[PDB]
Amino acid sequence: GCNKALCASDVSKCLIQELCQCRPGEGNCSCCKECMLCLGALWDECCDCVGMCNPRNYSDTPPTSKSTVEELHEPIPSLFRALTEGDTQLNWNIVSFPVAEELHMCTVVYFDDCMSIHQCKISCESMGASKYRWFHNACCECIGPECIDYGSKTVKCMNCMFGTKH
Amino acid sequence: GCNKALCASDVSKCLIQELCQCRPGEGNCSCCKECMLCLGALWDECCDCVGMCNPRNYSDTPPTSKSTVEELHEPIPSLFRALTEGDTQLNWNIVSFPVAEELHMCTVVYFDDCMSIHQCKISCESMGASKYRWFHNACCECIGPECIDYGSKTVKCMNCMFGTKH
Repeated sequence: GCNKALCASDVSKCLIQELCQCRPGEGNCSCCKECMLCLGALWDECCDCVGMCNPRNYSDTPPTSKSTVEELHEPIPSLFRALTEGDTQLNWNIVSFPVAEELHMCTVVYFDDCMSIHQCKISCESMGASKYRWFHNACCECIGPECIDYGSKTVKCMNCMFGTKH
Repeated sequence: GCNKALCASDVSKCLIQELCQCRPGEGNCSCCKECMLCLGALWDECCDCVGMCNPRNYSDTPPTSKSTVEELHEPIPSLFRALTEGDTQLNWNIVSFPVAEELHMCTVVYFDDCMSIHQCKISCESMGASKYRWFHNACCECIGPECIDYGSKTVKCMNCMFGTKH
């Protein structure tokens, strides 16, 4: 957790001054601002040592955790509805879920085969979608005109689940 | 706009069949699903030619238009408030705006100097932030515990506005 070699010198220096005596983890941390200033440049690599921040290296960042979202210029909502409602394309997985779940209803299209971001924007753009979300596992999710936000965080698109549990 | 060389053959073929006679741009487009099927693989590169989708190359995608958003594991809201409320760090620009504007109040921290995404996550993580948004101009925006969503789309962080008008 704590990087002892980098932090042992400076981290102890604050402790002698008696800073960083307050745990943010439960309750208010009055000293938190003072503790950060005493650490200075080492706060990023040493806030764990004083308990002010989560341990540095414990989780292996799944690729799905990142997604990149852009809003398409000049959306064409009528097209998006027309291609969604009817017998959908096999390449397309269509999910409608209640709007504001991610935080009437929000409908998104999940492309099957994994694709590059630039293709994903183009494919959504050809669909008239208001927005697209690109998971860093490379799953592509077009966002319908109705949807308030960026749609579901779930990597629900078939034939590219790499980056998900089991 | 239209890529004549790729699309002239196939696009005309649908027109002879009398598909793609309906404009999505105003009103319902009944034929839109049929038009896409007739184009098939060329829909991405040729939907513009039939008017079903926006012209291919007209806008120079600003870097700020993309942003990548991840939700931090194990946020520490007390720390985020403590370092925000008081006399803020010069490196940090603190913006509070009403919550749900982007779609009580949402507070975000805009790092000054432009930084890599991995540093941006770490810097937000040391701050206890629930989430971070990284603009592809490389501006970094930590997201406060209060904020419902991913915070402001604006690239409001000082000393890295590259990717914005004028």
